[PDB]
Amino acid sequence: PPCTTEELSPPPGGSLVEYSGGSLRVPDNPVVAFIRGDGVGPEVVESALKVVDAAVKKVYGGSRRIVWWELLAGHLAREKCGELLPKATLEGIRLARVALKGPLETPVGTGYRSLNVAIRQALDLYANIRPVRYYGQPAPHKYADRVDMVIFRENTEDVYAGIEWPHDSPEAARIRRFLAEEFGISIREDAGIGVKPISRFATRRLMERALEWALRNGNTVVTIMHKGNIMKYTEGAFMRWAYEVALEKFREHVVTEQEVQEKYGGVRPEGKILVNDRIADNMLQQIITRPWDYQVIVAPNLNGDYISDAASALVGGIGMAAGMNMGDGIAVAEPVHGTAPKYAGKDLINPSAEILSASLLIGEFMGWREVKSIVEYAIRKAVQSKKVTQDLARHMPGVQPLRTSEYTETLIAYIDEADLNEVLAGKRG
Amino acid sequence: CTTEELSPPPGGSLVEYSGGSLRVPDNPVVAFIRGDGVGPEVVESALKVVDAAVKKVYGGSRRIVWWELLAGHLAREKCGELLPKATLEGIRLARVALKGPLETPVGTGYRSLNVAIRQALDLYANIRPVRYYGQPAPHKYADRVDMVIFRENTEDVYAGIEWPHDSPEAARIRRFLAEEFGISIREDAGIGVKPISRFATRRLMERALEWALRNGNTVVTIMHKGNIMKYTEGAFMRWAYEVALEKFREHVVTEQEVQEKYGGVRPEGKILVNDRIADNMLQQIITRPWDYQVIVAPNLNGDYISDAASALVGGIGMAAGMNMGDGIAVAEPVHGTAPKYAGKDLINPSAEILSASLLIGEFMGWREVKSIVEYAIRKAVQSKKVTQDLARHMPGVQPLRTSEYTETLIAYIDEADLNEVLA
Repeated sequence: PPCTTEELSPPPGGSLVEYSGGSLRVPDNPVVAFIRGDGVGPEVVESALKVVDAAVKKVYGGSRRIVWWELLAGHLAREKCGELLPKATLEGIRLARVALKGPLETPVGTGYRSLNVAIRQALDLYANIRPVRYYGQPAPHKYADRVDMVIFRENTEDVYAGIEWPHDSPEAARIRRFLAEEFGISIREDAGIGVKPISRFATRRLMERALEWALRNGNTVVTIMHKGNIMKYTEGAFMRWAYEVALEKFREHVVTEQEVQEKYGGVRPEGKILVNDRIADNMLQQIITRPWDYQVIVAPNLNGDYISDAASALVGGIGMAAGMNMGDGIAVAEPVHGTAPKYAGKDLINPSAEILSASLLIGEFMGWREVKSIVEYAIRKAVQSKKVTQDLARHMPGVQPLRTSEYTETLIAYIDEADLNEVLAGKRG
Repeated sequence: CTTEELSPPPGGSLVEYSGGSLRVPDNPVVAFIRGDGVGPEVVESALKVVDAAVKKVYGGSRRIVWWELLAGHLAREKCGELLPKATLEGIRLARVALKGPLETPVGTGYRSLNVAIRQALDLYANIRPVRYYGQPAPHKYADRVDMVIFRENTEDVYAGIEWPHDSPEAARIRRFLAEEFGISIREDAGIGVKPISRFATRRLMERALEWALRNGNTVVTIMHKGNIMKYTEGAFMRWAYEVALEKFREHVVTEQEVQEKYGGVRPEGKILVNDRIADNMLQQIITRPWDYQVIVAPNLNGDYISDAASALVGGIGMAAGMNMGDGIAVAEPVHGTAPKYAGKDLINPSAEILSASLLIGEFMGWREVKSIVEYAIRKAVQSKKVTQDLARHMPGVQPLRTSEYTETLIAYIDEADLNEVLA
């Protein structure tokens, strides 16, 4: 693994994924960067590589294969390179355009998971994508099986921009003074102050990727989650700008709820994606009450975070939550969960989240749809056969849980002995 | 319709708040508003169900003097103005009131009339209890959802401080931030301001703690997103803990103290005060409902967590709540006017009823009333005797029009083994 730029060298037998025009060009022997990360990262990452390779080999008869290229970040970069996040790692991802990473440990004294943030910002990975699916595991939601969503979250603005000042700082006092004198606005002297920005530019690019995802996956509904009745010029504007870019650039593929009832017989015109919106609080209540009415959810930073987390709790998949941050022609997949130190190196951790992150990177972003299908099948199969790691064996009395390595081997056996005839029913290209 | 045109009805001995405690007679005056939309109906049902319950649990040594007030459409037709100055001070005097959902005043300067009301009386605490009444729910653990959300309802994102992206005001603050604070905001971005004060946080937390002590709650959880908004949500959390240890030391313990000074188990005689990142909190009421009771949060988070919990127990339509200030409180349902059901004798009145119960049984100390009100509602559910809103989820069950359902609850209240309903 590389510590410097000159050391950057994609492994033998692979070709770089390319981004020309507005499309990703994926060779059959694509170089894909991977970062082991910290805590359970190495374990779950190595599990993901094995499961995906078996998946790739199985569905494409060996004509395709990933050439994994290791890059370093976290404890392994500190140990080998003397630093947590070498420039060479960021340059490497930008070169490969696609990478799988394990969770990273947050440097003491820095802003939350700052390393993930530094990576996302350096590569302009503005879209956070969190799919939430049910794999048959025990869940607290009676309608867990009816939860099949994907959250497209704007990941650069909102209160996450970090614009805020302590209540007793001179800056805050200055801002309070400016607000009263210039706008006659009164804010208590003992109030902390935060600023919430939402832009047309960030909203449009996010909505566009979401609409493209919908077309790619054949989704029939895209929902804008916002609290526009309270925050009119931030969240309301977000909703407004998202609707606009939809009609402006996807006019022939979309229809709003208004147009559905108005211009049509209140019925769905086939081939058209319904683009609607829901006030955030109502949205939370509806995924709980009628999850089947929702598929793709578009939201600004904070609402996106809350809605995807709640959804994962409903399907019993908090620990299996997969994710990916995408920019233009570039993406980095990673599980939602952290480094889980209490399980690090014990061969006990559930690798599903990291595996599904890989599946998300290769099956969706890279287009190898069949890979995703065979992977989700193997997982759903393992859960049904109760061949799972201890976290899932919680609601399975009598079940002898599997170690990480054994769960990996179990998924690979389901992949190899799988009947593609039906497993790949209506998905190909 | 005016300040002088209204006066306390005969027999009512106005509820009075003095010193550090409320004081209510046995014939108190409790203001009330029919509101509008399905309001009139629901408020009606609430009135009778309450009295019935009141006469049953107290034999007859107690009664409420319902003093009517106007707001909404039934004030626009008699007073000319939606919210008459009387209806407000008529509440400030009564100290306690019940109301239906008012209509959104199109063309005015307010989001809703409830805002003007709460702002006028300084009802800074939005209290939403969430309980399961046996109805069909999406949550496998609906029955384990028994919480009350104390939501700061005057600050945060709800203060309405924001500016359109293309407004000259936006441009001024944008240039002000970049120049004096090196902060650059995109020219095409709307800008909102989020304020969280020590003052507002403290009084909300104190009200929550007193509520816990008064009602025997053993857990008070602070919901915040302090890892992202350190100076607003994070400060909110720090200030909540701060006033807890400062004015309720003897009655509370932190999770850290539980671990270091106890075998990792909460001392039974003390209230556990802990905190949960907003995301974790949303997940936890879904995964471990039974580990939470009283939830304290800023305006937005409080709105979200209470709304989610209500959906879990299948009680979206019957979510009750009240706004409380210093010695004064106005209770009402969360749901709106729902015009599509106005005057059609169909809307579920449980929310309005549960609001009165929250007002009389909780705020006014008449606990017995709450006990029997909930007993009846749960009895109705465990008998398929409910309005259409819930019937649609019960195979074969016939929708008992609002009126029918109202009588059923009262019928259950009259005939009841009070000696066992209470324990």
